[PDB]
Amino acid sequence: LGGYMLGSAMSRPIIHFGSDYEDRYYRENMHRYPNQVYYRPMDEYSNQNNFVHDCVNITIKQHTVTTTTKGENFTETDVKMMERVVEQMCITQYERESQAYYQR
Repeated sequence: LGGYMLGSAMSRPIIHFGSDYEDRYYRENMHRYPNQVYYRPMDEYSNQNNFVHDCVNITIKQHTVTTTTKGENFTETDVKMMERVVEQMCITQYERESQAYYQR
């Protein structure tokens, strides 16, 4: 990283994968899942969808480095389940920061 920050910690979402097996599969592991998303302040860039797509990729990467360095390596399906959780939180943090963009 460098230049990034970490936003407010929020509720680890129950994504519905449409199989309650998968919902609960993440849900058992959800203690280890990320609790907050890495983000950046409102410089110039903002964007909706592509900024989330970056915030996702960063937070998953920083899992896949900083947590995987700990001998805790993910698999593709676990990464995708994280991507969803991180996306869900990040949609929210963006929307929240956009309320203070209006306050400027």
